Amino acid sequence: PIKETDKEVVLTHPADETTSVHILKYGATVYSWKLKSEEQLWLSTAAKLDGSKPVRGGIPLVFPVFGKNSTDEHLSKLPQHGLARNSTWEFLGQTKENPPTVQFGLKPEIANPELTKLWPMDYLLILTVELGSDYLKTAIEVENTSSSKELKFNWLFHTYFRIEDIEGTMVSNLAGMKLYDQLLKESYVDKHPVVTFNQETDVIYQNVSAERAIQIVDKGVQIHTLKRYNLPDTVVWNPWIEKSQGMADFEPKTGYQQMICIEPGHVHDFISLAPGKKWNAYQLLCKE
Ligand SMILES: O=P(O)(O)OC[C@H]1O[C@@H](O)[C@H](O)[C@@H](O)[C@@H]1O
Repeated sequence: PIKETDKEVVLTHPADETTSVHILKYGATVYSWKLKSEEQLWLSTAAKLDGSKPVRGGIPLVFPVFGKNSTDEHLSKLPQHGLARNSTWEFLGQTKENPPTVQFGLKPEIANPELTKLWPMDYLLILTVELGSDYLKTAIEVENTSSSKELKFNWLFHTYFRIEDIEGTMVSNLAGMKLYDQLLKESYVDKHPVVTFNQETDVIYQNVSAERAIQIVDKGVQIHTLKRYNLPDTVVWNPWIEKSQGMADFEPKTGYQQMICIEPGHVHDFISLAPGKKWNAYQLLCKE
């Protein structure tokens, strides 16, 4: 079933109503995904769900710029990670009962007014969210609705996976890939056979295809699998102690121990869309 309220849309799977996903209209932000009652995503207990600022947790949507830009006249005006996660999207309706599937839309006319004035480019976004019995698929389509101007953008899903304990966690299938380390400010190949975590981590992997599933492992158990289409980059991030402490909307302060962000995106360069052209991609979360 699919239920709409003033602030959100909630999907429950017909075969098992304890499998569910909650999507805030603000940012079209998935903030909970339960699989047979078990929460899959990390959400700060102090996250704002009231539209006052981006949600600290779940799956914030990053568009049209990942990070902070300092090279483009207009993109450099936007705050870190763009304006999609700061704007209230329109609920376009349900498209299927089983698996429950819904769509959300964004265009400048309904987006964050302040930020739209800073980056007055035309676009149409449609997010499709499909709740399977054992997966969550979040798909995006971007259309350049301008008749004359090229549309230049990044897209990323800022996925906060819930885990039991970060220091026991490893991430597989990234061995041998090139990354840019945003902390050390250098690029290098990951020569570790798995990724482990004992400090702040903020890295951007390049060249991951639809064929490479990334797995999150704890106690020899594969607790999450991330698949994607058309998102060649993967950001891996954990704020660790100090940064967690400095984020007012991040609670509990030990909460970095129960999350890892593994964020599929197109962020290494900008996508350029000619007038009337479209681009699409998705992230697919599951368990193998
Ligand atoms: O705090 P935000 O804007 O949600 O971004 C989360 C993190 O995003 C990363 O891309 C940045 O490198 C970090 O510095 C930042 O803390």
